[PDB]
Amino acid sequence: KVFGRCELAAAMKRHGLDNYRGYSLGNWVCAAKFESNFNTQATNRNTDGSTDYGILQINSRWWCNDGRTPGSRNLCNIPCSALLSSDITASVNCAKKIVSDGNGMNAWVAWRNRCKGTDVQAWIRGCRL
Ligand SMILES: [Cl-]
Ligand SMILES: [Cl-]
Ligand SMILES: [Cl-]
Ligand SMILES: [Cl-]
Ligand SMILES: [Cl-]
Ligand SMILES: [Cl-]
Ligand SMILES: [Cl-]
Ligand SMILES: [Cl-]
Ligand SMILES: [Cl-]
Ligand SMILES: [Cl-]
Ligand SMILES: [Cl-]
Ligand SMILES: [Cl-]
Ligand SMILES: [Cl-]
Ligand SMILES: [Cl-]
Ligand SMILES: [Cl-]
Ligand SMILES: [Cl-]
Ligand SMILES: [Cl-]
Ligand code: NA
Repeated sequence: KVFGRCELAAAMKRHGLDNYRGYSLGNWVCAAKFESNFNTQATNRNTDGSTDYGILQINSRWWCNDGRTPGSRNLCNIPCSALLSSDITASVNCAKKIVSDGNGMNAWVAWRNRCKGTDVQAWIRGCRL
């Protein structure tokens, strides 16, 4: 599924991500924009052999099982394929665990490099929310 910007904002809010761990909704929309361009089916292979999955590019080294990441964990207790669904529930629930792991949204390097310190509210501006 490729979400629209305001569509994704609304779905994230429906699932309780708005202001989760203190991160306003625009932070989450910005992260999704640069991780996946709002495409739930996004995947990307890392040099280490892990893979990132879904709208928030959640990595198989720690967070989900794909059967092909030696030595990895599955802390969200899900197949990585669940993170590619048109329904963002699994991605949101796993992101809540990730952002609670101590480093906040710095867990997403693209958030740190492209969203942190910017006008992230622009990502939700104009949306009926
Ligand atoms: Cl939209
Ligand atoms: Cl956009
Ligand atoms: Cl429901
Ligand atoms: Cl918010
Ligand atoms: Cl915001
Ligand atoms: Cl996703
Ligand atoms: Cl990670
Ligand atoms: Cl497992
Ligand atoms: Cl497996
Ligand atoms: Cl594995
Ligand atoms: Cl493979
Ligand atoms: Cl595990
Ligand atoms: Cl599994
Ligand atoms: Cl959804
Ligand atoms: Cl879930
Ligand atoms: Cl924080
Ligand atoms: Cl700031
Ligand atoms: Na894994």
